[PDB]
Amino acid sequence: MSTDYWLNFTDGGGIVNAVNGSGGNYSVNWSNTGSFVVGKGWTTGSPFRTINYNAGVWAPNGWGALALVGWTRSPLIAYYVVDSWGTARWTGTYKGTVKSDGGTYDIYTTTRYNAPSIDGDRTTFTQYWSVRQSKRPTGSNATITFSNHVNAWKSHGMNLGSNWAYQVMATAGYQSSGSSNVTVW
Ligand SMILES: [K+]
Repeated sequence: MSTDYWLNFTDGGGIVNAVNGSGGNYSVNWSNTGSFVVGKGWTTGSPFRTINYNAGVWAPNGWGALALVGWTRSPLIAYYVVDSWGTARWTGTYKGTVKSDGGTYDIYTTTRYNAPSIDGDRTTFTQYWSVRQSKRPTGSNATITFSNHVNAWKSHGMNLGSNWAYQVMATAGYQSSGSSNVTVW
């Protein structure tokens, strides 16, 4: 279905001027921030959804990421499919690769401790990552066939929970500046 969810989260640092645009469109102007995640998407994620997006502007300056971001409960797990970024070194436990939507992604797993989640301000949870091996071109219609990622993660025993929460094509960052404009459908 078309989008029905607006995510606008910041830890409070600097400027995160997030604009809830028409329909699935949004934009973000950010500068000297802390952590933040912003985007349009769906209230209930699905492992079978094909996410469409067009990033008309993608201009991160620092640690910023253009990524599908979502959650399950039962158990509580955060997941990320990163298509582009500014300056970022991907590091940590490495599980393999998945090919999807004309690209190849590296699979990582991490843990966050005493951090914000959909369940509270100080929670501990596993994170599943797909990170594109090269930055995806932007400005044209793009697809994330999320089922390919779910299935690849499953093949490494990285199972998602049964109670699906939000699923957003996000702009996220950490102590950085930039601008983005993304339409999601
Ligand atoms: K709006």
